[PDB]
Amino acid sequence: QYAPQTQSGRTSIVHLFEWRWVDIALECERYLGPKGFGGVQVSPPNENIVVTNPSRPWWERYQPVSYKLCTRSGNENEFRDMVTRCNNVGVRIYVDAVINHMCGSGAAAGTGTTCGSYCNPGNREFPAVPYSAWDFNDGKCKTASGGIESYNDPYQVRDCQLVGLLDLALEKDYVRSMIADYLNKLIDIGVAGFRIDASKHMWPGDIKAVLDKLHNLNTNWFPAGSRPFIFQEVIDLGGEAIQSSEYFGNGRVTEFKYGAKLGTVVRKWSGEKMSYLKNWGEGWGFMPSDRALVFVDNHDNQRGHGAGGASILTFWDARLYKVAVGFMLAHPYGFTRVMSSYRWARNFVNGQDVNDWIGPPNNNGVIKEVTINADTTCGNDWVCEHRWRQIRNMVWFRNVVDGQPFANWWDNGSNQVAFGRGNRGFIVFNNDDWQLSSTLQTGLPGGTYCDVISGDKVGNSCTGIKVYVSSDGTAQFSISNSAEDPFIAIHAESKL
Ligand SMILES: OC[C@H]1O[C@@H]2O[C@H]3[C@H](O)[C@@H](O)[C@@H](O[C@H]4[C@H](O)[C@@H](O)[C@@H](O[C@H]5[C@H](O)[C@@H](O)[C@@H](O[C@H]6[C@H](O)[C@@H](O)[C@@H](O[C@H]7[C@H](O)[C@@H](O)[C@@H](O[C@H]1[C@H](O)[C@H]2O)O[C@@H]7CO)O[C@@H]6CO)O[C@@H]5CO)O[C@@H]4CO)O[C@@H]3CO
Ligand SMILES: OC[C@H]1O[C@@H]2O[C@H]3[C@H](O)[C@@H](O)[C@@H](O[C@H]4[C@H](O)[C@@H](O)[C@@H](O[C@H]5[C@H](O)[C@@H](O)[C@@H](O[C@H]6[C@H](O)[C@@H](O)[C@@H](O[C@H]7[C@H](O)[C@@H](O)[C@@H](O[C@H]1[C@H](O)[C@H]2O)O[C@@H]7CO)O[C@@H]6CO)O[C@@H]5CO)O[C@@H]4CO)O[C@@H]3CO
Ligand SMILES: OC[C@H]1O[C@@H]2O[C@H]3[C@H](O)[C@@H](O)[C@@H](O[C@H]4[C@H](O)[C@@H](O)[C@@H](O[C@H]5[C@H](O)[C@@H](O)[C@@H](O[C@H]6[C@H](O)[C@@H](O)[C@@H](O[C@H]7[C@H](O)[C@@H](O)[C@@H](O[C@H]1[C@H](O)[C@H]2O)O[C@@H]7CO)O[C@@H]6CO)O[C@@H]5CO)O[C@@H]4CO)O[C@@H]3CO
Ligand SMILES: [Ca+2]
Ligand SMILES: [Cl-]
Repeated sequence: QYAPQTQSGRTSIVHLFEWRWVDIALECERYLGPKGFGGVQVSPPNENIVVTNPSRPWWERYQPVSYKLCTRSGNENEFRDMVTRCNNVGVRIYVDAVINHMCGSGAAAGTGTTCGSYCNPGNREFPAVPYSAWDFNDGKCKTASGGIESYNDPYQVRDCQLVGLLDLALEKDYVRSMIADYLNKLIDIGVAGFRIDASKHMWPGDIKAVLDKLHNLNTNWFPAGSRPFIFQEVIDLGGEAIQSSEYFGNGRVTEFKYGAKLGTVVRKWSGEKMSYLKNWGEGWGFMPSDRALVFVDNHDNQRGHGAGGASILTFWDARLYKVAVGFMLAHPYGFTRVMSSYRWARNFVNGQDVNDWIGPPNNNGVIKEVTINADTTCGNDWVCEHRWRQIRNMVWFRNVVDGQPFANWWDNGSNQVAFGRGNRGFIVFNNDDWQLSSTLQTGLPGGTYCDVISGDKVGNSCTGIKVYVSSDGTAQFSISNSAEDPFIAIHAESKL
């Protein structure tokens, strides 16, 4: 449940948010496999309701109507093809499992659904599963509105409707079994694990009873007896009634404190500074490393009013975002997920983006293909952060240094910091408003190394900055505060 089941030596996954299955299959072969990525988190592959007010938002995909594999990302054949092809080049697929609820209680009855299934939300009828009224928690929720009125009461949080979504009676074996049958179909197809959506809104015990029904992973790609990787979405920034430790028995948990705090530090808000990161990880009150799934932003909080609020760093804030993603990927804490986004027209009204609903790039509702430019960037308003040099090389950095201890920390008492990973990697940051120019101990063997932030090692040369390390492990690092990327990283595989 805790082991990611990636190929040996691969240490991150990427959220290819709202990508079509055919484009993910191609990306696995032409890019993710060759560049050392461990796997992909995909958008929910099961049938959802069609929302027309507003027009096809991203979040319609968190409103299930059946477990048929039929969505705007593609159909069941295309999903299978993607899983097979990705696994065949060593890139695992992790599914976003939406299991707490079905669609909105206020939605109209009919067949406005991604595969044409019928449903009647008002009467709690979902004949394509099938579910009926007694498979929901309406009788169990004690609030007058039927919704969550206080997050201080763990019963309401779990038994009542999250933003009006019909809440499944997860205590019942019939419901646990219908969900297990869906997840087991995906496992047998070749999926490696699951994100469990909205885990805060289910009882840890109910989740566990579903997980105990799951198959071992498919032996065409995994060793016999392998269990699916499980990571649960629980938002707990501390001082809440529900704690992320309640879920540790089932698998890993999203550590949302990580991006919220790192965002604040890198922006230098609330008196925070990078020198405080010396004891990052458990030292900051975070969950144990072997239970954590970490990330700078996710698909919800990149829109600026989720967990972390305005502190969250995203691709819109590109320069600081790269700094935060770089720090994350170099630091040993947690298992890392990299975000991959699309661009939308932000429209702020009272510090609130009123266009935060906008769905992926589309022609009249049909998701646009991911086009690849000659310079390796993406077209059609797909951002492709995972293709940015600074991000892809730090993904490789994490592979190269896997297993090596945190070492050789240095700071200037303010916002210049450095550290290494054993004798295989070293990274240096300048987030201060003045020049960094210092000779630091790197822990690496003497030689000339390419900086993998400003360039690449190509043949026997570097395309960006070169760092000469003395026989005693020291090197000079010079970084201006006006550098495009105010950080440098070198590792064992970037040595000439
Ligand atoms: O009246 C025009 C409208 O008619 C039809 O909408 C149906 C819809 O198909 C039904 O399912 C139902 O809608 C329910 C929702 O199911 C329920 O969730 C809730 O909706 C709230 C929304 O969730 C929330 O986003 C907000 O909606 C805003 C919306 O974001 C704006 O974009 C704007 O919506 C306009 C649409 O963009 C436009 O296409 C058209 O919509 C048609 C729709 O295509 C058709 O299927 O006009 C609307 C209105 O300008 O404004 C809305 C409203 O502020 O808030 C809503 C409401 O709380 O509740 C609704 C109502 O039951 O019923 C409608 C028919 O009323
Ligand atoms: O496909 C959905 C569902 O649709 C229909 O259910 C209707 C039904 O037509 C109506 O008669 C009425 O329900 C009746 C029952 O007919 C009657 O038996 C009794 O309910 C009791 C049951 O005898 C008892 O077993 C229990 O039902 C369990 C059931 O054993 C579980 O399997 C699970 O039910 C699921 C079914 O397995 C599944 O096939 C389908 O059911 C059809 C059904 O065939 C069809 O007639 O879905 C349901 C869940 O979606 O859980 C239930 C709940 O425990 O419940 C009681 C024992 O106290 O009396 C009711 C009168 O309400 O209305 C339903 C619509 O809800
Ligand atoms: O149609 C359903 C729903 O779909 C979409 O919800 C998205 C949303 O865009 C994401 O931001 C996220 O929602 C998070 C919240 O960020 C998080 O805070 C929490 O939700 C709590 C709210 O923070 C809190 O304010 C309160 O919500 C009230 C809410 O103020 C009321 O307006 C009412 O909700 C209605 C919405 O106004 C209406 O638009 C629609 O909901 C959409 C939503 O617009 C859309 O973005 O219908 C509901 C009808 O009730 O009531 C609730 C009180 O229940 O408390 C909630 C907790 O209930 O958690 C959510 C979940 O992640 O993700 C969802 C997609 O799931
Ligand atoms: Ca629930
Ligand atoms: Cl998440």
